[PDB]
Amino acid sequence: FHVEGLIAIIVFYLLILLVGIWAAWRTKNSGSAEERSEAIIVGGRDIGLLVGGFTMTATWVGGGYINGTAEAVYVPGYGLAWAQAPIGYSLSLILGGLFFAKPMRSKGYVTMLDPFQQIYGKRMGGLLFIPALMGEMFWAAAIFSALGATISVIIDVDMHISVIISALIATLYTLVGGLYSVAYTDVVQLFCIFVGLWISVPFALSHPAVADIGFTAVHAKYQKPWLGTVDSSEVYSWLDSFLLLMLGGIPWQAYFQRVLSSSSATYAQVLSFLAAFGCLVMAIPAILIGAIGASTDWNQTAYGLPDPKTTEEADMILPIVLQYLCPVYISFFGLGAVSAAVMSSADSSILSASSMFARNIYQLSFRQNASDKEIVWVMRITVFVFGASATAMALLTKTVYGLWYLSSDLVYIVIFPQLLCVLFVKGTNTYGAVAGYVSGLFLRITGGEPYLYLQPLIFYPGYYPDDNGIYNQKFPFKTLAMVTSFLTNICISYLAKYLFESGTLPPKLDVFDAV
Amino acid sequence: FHVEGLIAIIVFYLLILLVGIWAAWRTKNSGSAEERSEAIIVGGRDIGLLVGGFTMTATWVGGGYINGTAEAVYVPGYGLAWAQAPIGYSLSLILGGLFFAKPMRSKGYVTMLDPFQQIYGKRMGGLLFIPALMGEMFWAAAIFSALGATISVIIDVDMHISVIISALIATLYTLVGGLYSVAYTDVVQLFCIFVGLWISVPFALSHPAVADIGFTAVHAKYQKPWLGTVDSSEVYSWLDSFLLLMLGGIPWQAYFQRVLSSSSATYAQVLSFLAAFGCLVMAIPAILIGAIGASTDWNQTAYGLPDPKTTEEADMILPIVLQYLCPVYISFFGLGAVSAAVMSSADSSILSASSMFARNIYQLSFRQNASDKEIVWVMRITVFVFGASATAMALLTKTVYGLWYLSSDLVYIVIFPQLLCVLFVKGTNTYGAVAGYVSGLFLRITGGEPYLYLQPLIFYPGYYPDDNGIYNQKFPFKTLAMVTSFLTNICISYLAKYLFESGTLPPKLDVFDAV
Ligand SMILES: CCCCCCCCCCC(CCCCCCCCCC)(CO[C@@H]1O[C@H](CO)[C@@H](O[C@H]2O[C@H](CO)[C@@H](O)[C@H](O)[C@H]2O)[C@H](O)[C@H]1O)CO[C@@H]1O[C@H](CO)[C@@H](O[C@H]2O[C@H](CO)[C@@H](O)[C@H](O)[C@H]2O)[C@H](O)[C@H]1O
Ligand SMILES: CCCCCCCCCCC(CCCCCCCCCC)(CO[C@@H]1O[C@H](CO)[C@@H](O[C@H]2O[C@H](CO)[C@@H](O)[C@H](O)[C@H]2O)[C@H](O)[C@H]1O)CO[C@@H]1O[C@H](CO)[C@@H](O[C@H]2O[C@H](CO)[C@@H](O)[C@H](O)[C@H]2O)[C@H](O)[C@H]1O
Ligand SMILES: *[C@@H]1O[C@H](CO)[C@@H](O[C@@H]2O[C@H](CO)[C@@H](O[C@@H]3O[C@H](CO)[C@@H](O)[C@H](O)[C@@H]3O)[C@H](O)[C@H]2NC(C)=O)[C@H](O)[C@H]1NC(C)=O
Ligand SMILES: *[C@@H]1O[C@H](CO)[C@@H](O[C@@H]2O[C@H](CO)[C@@H](O[C@@H]3O[C@H](CO)[C@@H](O)[C@H](O)[C@@H]3O)[C@H](O)[C@H]2NC(C)=O)[C@H](O)[C@H]1NC(C)=O
Ligand SMILES: CC(C)CCC[C@@H](C)[C@H]1CC[C@H]2[C@@H]3CC=C4C[C@@H](OC(=O)CCC(=O)O)CC[C@]4(C)[C@H]3CC[C@]12C
Ligand SMILES: CC(C)CCC[C@@H](C)[C@H]1CC[C@H]2[C@@H]3CC=C4C[C@@H](OC(=O)CCC(=O)O)CC[C@]4(C)[C@H]3CC[C@]12C
Ligand SMILES: C[N+]1(C)CCO[C@@](O)(c2ccc(-c3ccc([C@@]4(O)C[N+](C)(C)CCO4)cc3)cc2)C1
Ligand SMILES: C[N+]1(C)CCO[C@@](O)(c2ccc(-c3ccc([C@@]4(O)C[N+](C)(C)CCO4)cc3)cc2)C1
Repeated sequence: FHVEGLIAIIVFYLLILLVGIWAAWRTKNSGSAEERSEAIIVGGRDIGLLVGGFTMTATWVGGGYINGTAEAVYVPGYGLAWAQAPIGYSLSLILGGLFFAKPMRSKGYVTMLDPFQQIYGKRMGGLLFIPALMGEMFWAAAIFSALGATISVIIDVDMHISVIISALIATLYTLVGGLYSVAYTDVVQLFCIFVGLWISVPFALSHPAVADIGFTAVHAKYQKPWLGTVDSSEVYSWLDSFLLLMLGGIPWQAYFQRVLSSSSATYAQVLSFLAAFGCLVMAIPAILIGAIGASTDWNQTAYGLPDPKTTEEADMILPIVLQYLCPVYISFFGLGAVSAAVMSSADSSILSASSMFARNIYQLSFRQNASDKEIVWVMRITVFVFGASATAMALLTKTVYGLWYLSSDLVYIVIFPQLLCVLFVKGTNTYGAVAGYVSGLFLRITGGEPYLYLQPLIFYPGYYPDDNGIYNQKFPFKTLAMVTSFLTNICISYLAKYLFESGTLPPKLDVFDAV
Repeated sequence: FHVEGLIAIIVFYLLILLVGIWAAWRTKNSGSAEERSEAIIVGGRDIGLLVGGFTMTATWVGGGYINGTAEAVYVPGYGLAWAQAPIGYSLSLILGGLFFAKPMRSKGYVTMLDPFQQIYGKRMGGLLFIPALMGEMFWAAAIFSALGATISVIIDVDMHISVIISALIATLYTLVGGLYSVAYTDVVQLFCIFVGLWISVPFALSHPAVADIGFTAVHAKYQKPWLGTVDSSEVYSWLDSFLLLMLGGIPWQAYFQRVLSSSSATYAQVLSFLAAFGCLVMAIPAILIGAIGASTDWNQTAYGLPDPKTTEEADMILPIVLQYLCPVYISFFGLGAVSAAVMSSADSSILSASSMFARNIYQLSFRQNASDKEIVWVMRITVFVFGASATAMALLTKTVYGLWYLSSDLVYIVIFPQLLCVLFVKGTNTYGAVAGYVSGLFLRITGGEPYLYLQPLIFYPGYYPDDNGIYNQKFPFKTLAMVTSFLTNICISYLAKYLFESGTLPPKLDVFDAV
């Protein structure tokens, strides 16, 4: 059982819990006494540059970002060219810092939905809250499932117990404390994941069993080369994936909660670049470990004859190299690193979802008149209930990954064009917003779901048949949908504004405010 | 001749020159119009945290810090344990940030010597200026010589031409601009050295000729192991070297010019830690390259049979691996990295020396009444003349390295105890300062000079005979001298204060101000 590993894990958990408790103690004079909700939600709009950069780049890298890259590098047929997580995340952060998040700090805003609830109606603000909430919960569930799998592989510990303990730790953090506590925990977690991941590269590379990883990047050894060039017949799919990972990670409440906490705007502008650099630095060891796993031969290690690819467990290729190609005291460090990244991403996501709901649904839509104590108690109970819901989804269900992918898709397709319209273009009244949202949502769900083999419905050129024969798509409908939403929103909003201006349609049926 | 390399070098030089010119253009409204000297010297006391950290950690790493570490790792009999540059620099920065540089920013100060000229007399302020000036010039000369050797090895270019061009570039930077221009150049130079050094590690490691670098760390292959454990009979020397590199890099005008430019004190406090982290990150590839050079066999590479150790050119072990174990387009990148680090350290040192002199010797000691234009012209001519002097010393002399070591020693032994006394303890009048400085200086020069085989004079236990038979020392006299200076300064200052207080010695002979 290696009781030393369990003791180290529990004392590390207690140490980060003590850090969170100290942060909660420190967070007692943030602002005056009648803005407790706003204070706990946005940290009092006062953090340092380094602390913000560290907490944000710890938020983005959360274990799934490591495992997906490692698996994509390792699994034959994907290669390195199909592991678009590093470049996608880095360029998404760079684009966000360049274009967005400067106006967000320019105005006095609390969450992502505040501009939306200000421009459109309260109904529209409550309606756009569903996709982002679903995406954040699904992401947290997937991250928790990945952590459970890693724990179960590393030590003979039940997945349920590990995920329950880690999630309870996350709720005990983000319930007793808010943004301050979560950022102070993420600062330590960043260093934990760095010292864990970057220290296991020389250990694995110098293994006698492993071959020359440079020879396999252009030649074949035990399998197809791990570089993985993309064929010309699938360039559209690669561009679609790049666009999704480039423009679908920017309209996330985790990003906007951290930008709307710096004392100024240039602080957040350079925070984005620091986060991108940290994301690249974190992605490098994952790529290296994936390459090591791809360019090594089993039947000489403690694993045995059947490779991970045949046994269909390549989703956890990282904690398999970290276990069978490194000593025990390096394996425990890497497990701690993965757990710390998972905890950081999970707590950040759950706090962002709670911050979105317990304000933009409760005090601006349902109870416009409520005491600060009531709202803070709603805050504290909402963090717990949403964490419990994410835990139940992660533990009692097995289709979490595909649902998470679909939820991220939906978040991108819905929020990003609407965020672009509300932040950059003028006009963009709710009359066109409803039509754009409906069109994008229905076009995406009719675009085809190939993971859960649910329904292809509308056929697009390419007609790719999977194992079940369900027709898969090739056209970039995942981004055609976003562009369709953008143009239809602009056109319909301007048409409504022009028709109202000319008086051709009677103002009697003006349901919303566009006169 | 590889004209592509020369073209790349000259266009890189022109690019950084354009960056410096743009910085000089930007630095035109720093403060009001009657503080031109103070503005050009301390950057207007307004820089960002990231810019300050980057410029400072680029200042510390300057090519010599790389070559010395690589040579110490490579040369047999030294090993890794005797390469105390990384830990020494990092802990010096950490100690500085913790203890010093908070009071420096607390008071309104311009250079290191301002507290000294304020507490002691103008004569004492002018007297302590000599050692730091000599140390900075000697360091710049050594760095320039190292760059010349690297250029001469990489390309068939005369050393004189390369050092002249690089030094002229440095003067053209720090003459047209001050702290702002030097920091804006160092920011780009940091990224240049990073992308140069850290990109040549996988290229050299994957060489067919090189052996397993992990096997040679505890075993012997072609030579003694490159780890290099320190014998128990030389522990005192190791502790002496560690103390020198730990407490002798803190009282340097390069450090205090960069701390006395941030808008606050916590900015500099965390700037020190950022600099230490950057220094460690820069030191890692140097250690790796030294290990690669130590654990590789010639007679299979383009070099030939005689190893660098036998030919006695191990001082440039880094640009030898970078040349014969990497392709041409990686060798040029590494050469650019080394040149950028050299330029950063040289320009920082020359600007610090000019800032010290042209203020604390000229406007507070000689011409108390002078126009701002006169002082700025003195600034601009002093930068050029000191750069030319450093260039002449680096080019026309061959004993630069040992003189630089002795100058750093002297700077440590003299400044650091006096800085400690003036910054921390009370009393410490000039009456004891004179005695402490004289005692430390004479004790150090009588402690023995083993490099230039000049004079051992006073014998200390150990009686180590070198090739010439000159007795070398073992006792930690290099730190005994500093502790002797500290205690004698404290004791003599307090004795003078007590004697003045009691009236036992008549106040007629009170030369200085201690009544
Ligand atoms: C500046 C930055 C880089 C610095 C380091 C550069 C060099 C890296 C060296 C890597 C290194 C140390 C680990 C990393 C330390 C440094 C971490 C630094 C982190 C921070 C940067 C890898 O050695 C490690 O341990 C095992 C070897 O010991 C090896 O395999 C083992 O464990 C697997 C898992 O449990 C598992 O499959 C199985 O048990 C093994 O297969 C592991 O895969 C490996 O991780 C080198 O160790 C060298 O490897 C030698 C065999 O080549 C090894 O045996 C040699 O000596 C023996 C007598 O001592 C002698 O009897 C042997 O005959 C001789 O061969 C020695 O240990 C050592 O000489
Ligand atoms: C992080 C940013 C930087 C990344 C840089 C990545 C590229 C680095 C260079 C690529 C590289 C490292 C791979 C590293 C993997 C991990 C990378 C990612 C890590 C981070 C995620 C692998 O290159 C592989 O090496 C093979 C040999 O092992 C070689 O030949 C194989 O395929 C052939 C058909 O193509 C086939 O005919 C052949 O039979 C195969 O054997 C191929 O080039 C290739 O397969 C090293 O190769 C570089 O070039 C030379 C060999 O080409 C190598 O030696 C040569 O040049 C010396 C100097 O001039 C000089 O002595 C000699 O001319 C010669 O000895 C260099 O020393 C090395 O530097
Ligand atoms: C992959 O794993 C297989 C496991 O079967 C390795 O097979 C090895 O084959 C050699 C050659 O026959 C065996 O050596 C001799 O085997 C006999 C039994 O037939 C034994 O009595 C002798 O004492 C001697 O060991 C070897 O045992 C066998 N390995 C094992 C574990 O039994 C094979 O080499 C591996 N590598 C590949 C296929 O690349
Ligand atoms: C270190 O360098 C020496 C260079 O002399 C290497 O010596 C090599 O020795 C082999 C074995 O004799 C030579 O192979 C044969 O040499 C004869 C000449 O005696 C030649 O006519 C044959 O065609 C064949 O090449 C080899 O040439 C020779 N190397 C050279 C460059 O001449 C030695 O192997 C190297 N490595 C060590 C000592 O570990
Ligand atoms: C996260 C990714 C998208 C960006 C950061 C990593 C890349 C900059 C690295 C990762 C792996 C590297 C590759 C690994 C191996 C090789 C083979 C190497 O050798 C050959 O192709 C054979 C000919 C030769 O040796 O020159 C050339 C560099 C290349 C393509 C490397 C180019 C740079 C790559 C793509
Ligand atoms: C700049 C320095 C002072 C600090 C940063 C680098 C060190 C943390 C690294 C550099 C080289 C490393 C060493 C390189 C090789 C080895 C051999 C390695 O294997 C053995 O000693 C044999 C037994 C075994 O394999 O466990 C153990 C780790 C060790 C000492 C490493 C320990 C960590 C070291 C000292
Ligand atoms: C080939 N697979 C293994 C199957 C699915 O396609 C993939 O290429 C893929 C595509 C997108 C993702 C993805 C993951 C997370 C997110 C996310 O919502 C998560 N964050 C919010 C954490 C940051 C980025 O946005 C978006 C896209 C993951 C895997 C990976
Ligand atoms: C064994 N050798 C090769 C011979 C001399 O002893 C060494 O260990 C050694 C000792 C100290 C140094 C040293 C170099 C620079 C400095 C410096 O003045 C330079 N900076 C101001 C740049 C930072 C540190 O302080 C101090 C000590 C260099 C080499 C190296």
